[PDB]
Amino acid sequence: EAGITGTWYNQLGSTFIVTAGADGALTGTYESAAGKAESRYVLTGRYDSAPATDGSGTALGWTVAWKNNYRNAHSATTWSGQYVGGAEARINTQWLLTAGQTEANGWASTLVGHDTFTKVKPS
Amino acid sequence: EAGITGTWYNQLGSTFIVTAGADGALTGTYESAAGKAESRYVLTGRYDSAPATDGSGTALGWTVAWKNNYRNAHSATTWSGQYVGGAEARINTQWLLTAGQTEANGWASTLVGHDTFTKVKPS
Amino acid sequence: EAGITGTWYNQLGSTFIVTAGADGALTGTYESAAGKAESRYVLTGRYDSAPATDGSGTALGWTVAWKNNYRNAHSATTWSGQYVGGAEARINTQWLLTAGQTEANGWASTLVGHDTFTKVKPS
Amino acid sequence: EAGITGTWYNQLGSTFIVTAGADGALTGTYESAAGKAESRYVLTGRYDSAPATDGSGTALGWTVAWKNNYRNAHSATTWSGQYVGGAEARINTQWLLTAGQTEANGWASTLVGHDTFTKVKPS
Ligand SMILES: O=C(CCCC[C@@H]1SC[C@@H]2NC(=O)N[C@@H]21)NC1CCN(c2ccncc2)CC1
Ligand SMILES: O=C(CCCC[C@@H]1SC[C@@H]2NC(=O)N[C@@H]21)NC1CCN(c2ccncc2)CC1
Ligand SMILES: O=C(CCCC[C@@H]1SC[C@@H]2NC(=O)N[C@@H]21)NC1CCN(c2ccncc2)CC1
Ligand SMILES: O=C(CCCC[C@@H]1SC[C@@H]2NC(=O)N[C@@H]21)NC1CCN(c2ccncc2)CC1
Repeated sequence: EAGITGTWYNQLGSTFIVTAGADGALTGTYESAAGKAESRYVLTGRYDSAPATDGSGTALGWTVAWKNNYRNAHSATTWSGQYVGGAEARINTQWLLTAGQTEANGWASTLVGHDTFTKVKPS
Repeated sequence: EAGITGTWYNQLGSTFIVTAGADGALTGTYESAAGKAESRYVLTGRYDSAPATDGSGTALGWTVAWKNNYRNAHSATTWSGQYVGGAEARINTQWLLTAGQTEANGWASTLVGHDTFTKVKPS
Repeated sequence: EAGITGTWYNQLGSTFIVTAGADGALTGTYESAAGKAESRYVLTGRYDSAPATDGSGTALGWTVAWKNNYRNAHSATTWSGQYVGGAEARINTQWLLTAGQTEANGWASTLVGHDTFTKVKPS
Repeated sequence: EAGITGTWYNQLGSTFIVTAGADGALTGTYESAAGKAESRYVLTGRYDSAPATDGSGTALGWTVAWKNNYRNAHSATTWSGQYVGGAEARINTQWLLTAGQTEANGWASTLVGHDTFTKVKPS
């Protein structure tokens, strides 16, 4: 009933596969079409399992650490956003991507951006 | 060996209790001293379980959805940052806090900020 | 030659009117179609007046304080982004919107988002 | 009366020299102690010249493009924040630093961070 479980695609062509559990959990895999990434990475997150009923979206977030058996990019992305249902359902997000840095370079550790996920792929 | 498992406190006085699993998982609870929050909330996230050895920090992230048995603030925060070890260990983060909004208000859904966690409480 | 001077429209329908001076200055007016805003506000900013020639965009930023003769929303937005030329020229930005807050509420002062500007209006 | 005009120092040791004009303008120079920066750069911005009187801070923002006669880092930073007066006056900010990138790399153009400015230097 949450509308979230399934496969989602962003504007870069990345693939977000997620299960929204009854307890508020998000689990799944992420495959990025961009950056220092190859194949699937574990993700986990949380969502509001009792959202408002006034047309507001459903708040959520998740994390990927960019380490798997094929690569380690010494970094992690978190996406914070909301699911907005309907015939053209979307998950609208903004993200923070932190790379490990020495203390001297810590000020320059974190990229910010935004991803829009839909249930069908962009062309 | 990761240095992450345990209790951490930020500059607001919030309490972050986390277990860093051997597989890269973060699990635990978060108690915020600020905002529309009461008692403990579930968190989950990920960290780089094989960080660089050049003095760089360990990248990580986690999510809290602000729903428990006592409150629902129809929102979720993700923290993205890194752990920096030593005698004054820290987790330096930046966060995104998305609230569910109607489509018309979506542009105004997301707060950004920064939290510094240490192993002893601020005064 | 910079391609920046003129009128630009974002996805909300806001109107950004700017002059890019030879010295790196941006001046102009901003009219927001969203939020606590009415009519035109002063803006000022800066851009890279000698960008790279490898196809990279031109970095820039500007600020609006949301006070004019008709409203005061006790807030300011900064947009940071780049101009990307061509037949479908764009200014791709991300923004930070800070509202004045008491010290206790300072953690919740700042919204983040993203605006895409084009030379013709969205429909 | 605004409290803003003068010299300010952040936690990196950078020096922000600003004049707050009666019309809401900020002008001055910025010297960064970090990154691809040498000597002083022009800045310009805006502030709320009629802030609330309830103890809330004064909203403001400014931009530096990282080009002067000595360097060009093909980038620009905007700081968005507020001035909080008193015996230990501060300007609390968050910033976005966009670097020119090709279209393919645009997703990775923008760093985010936070700077705290005070009227005396850190040690
Ligand atoms: O490229 C990756 C890992 C893959 C990220 C993919 C990103 S996630 C948000 C966006 N949405 C997607 O679907 N895909 C992209 N990691 C880097 C990034 C840049 N890095 C630094 C280093 C130093 N300072 C700052 C940044 C080094 C490590
Ligand atoms: O207050 C909370 C839940 C608790 C958040 C606590 C935050 S997490 C980052 C920081 N670090 C901490 O340790 N504690 C704080 N949620 C709101 C926030 C403001 N909300 C909106 C609504 C509409 N538009 C924008 C924002 C409504 C819901
Ligand atoms: O609405 C405005 C002024 C107009 C902003 C228009 C925005 S600029 C980025 C975006 N692009 C546009 O073209 N238009 C929009 N200001 C508020 C916002 C919310 N405010 C708070 C208060 C307390 N905490 C957090 C936030 C109160 C003051
Ligand atoms: O280093 C500078 C210019 C000086 C910035 C100084 C910064 S301003 C916020 C902070 N507060 C200060 O007082 N000082 C620092 N510019 C870069 C940054 C990293 N760059 C990229 C490239 C590609 N992708 C992402 C990022 C390349 C250009």
